[PDB]
Amino acid sequence: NILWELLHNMRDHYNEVLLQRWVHVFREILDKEQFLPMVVQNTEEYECIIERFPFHSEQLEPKKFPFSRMVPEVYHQAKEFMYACMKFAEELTLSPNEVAAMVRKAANLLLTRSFSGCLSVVFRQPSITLTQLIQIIIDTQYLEKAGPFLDEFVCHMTNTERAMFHVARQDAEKQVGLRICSKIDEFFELSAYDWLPGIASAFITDMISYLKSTFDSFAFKLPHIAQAACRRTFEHIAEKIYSIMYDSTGALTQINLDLMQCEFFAASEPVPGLKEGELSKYFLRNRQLLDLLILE
Repeated sequence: NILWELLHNMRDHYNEVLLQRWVHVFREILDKEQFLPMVVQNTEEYECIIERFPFHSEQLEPKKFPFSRMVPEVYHQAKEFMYACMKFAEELTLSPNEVAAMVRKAANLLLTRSFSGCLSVVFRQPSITLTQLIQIIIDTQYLEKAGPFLDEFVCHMTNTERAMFHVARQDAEKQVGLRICSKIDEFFELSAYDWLPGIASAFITDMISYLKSTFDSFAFKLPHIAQAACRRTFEHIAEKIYSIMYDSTGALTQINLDLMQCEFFAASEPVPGLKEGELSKYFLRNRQLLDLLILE
């Protein structure tokens, strides 16, 4: 059916125009504001935000709003889209409940698919630092919480009676882990075991500091994602160390001091909410092998 395939293409195109529009607001916010939380001290700005995006107030005094400019911008764009659709559906002479039904479904499918496609494309970017990614994750949570006002908008506009920006708590973890793991891989590039005190390798120690300092920055905000990235973090460290042994007494006791540092770390509660030797078991096999290596 040529007419059906034609409708299909129009939809794919519309989705594409939306997806590429979402991507454009992301590049801009990364370039102009480096994806940082919106901070302001001037009512003629605070409300300038409160009006563009429905957010439960505060009164007190960087770091102001929990979210970056992407949130109001995206919310606004979704709103303009819904408006367009109702206006258009009304021209096709549909009744108010038919416009509210149409819009609510066609719009929440297009916005949902197109924003999802955007997120997918933006996570693939190296320009996106780990801090910015966490920002994007919480940003989408605030948009998620604004979902209701959007539905009300349709109800009000049409004078009608009563998972769009969601980020898979699973793809968020993968994206977070990859960055934490690649950063981990860089520290391991500073390993010189085949070369030349009873202390740990400076790279293990700095990695641990970076890890402690990285987990603290977003664990209180994204607890479950943090707990997840942490499990993946230690798993990956466990494998980098194993890969090391897989390739001169003084060097054998350097790997030992390095694994101990990682073992202490695992046993120090880097992130609240796994608490019992969960992280530690990632190093058992390595500790067993190492010990079996030292007995030679």
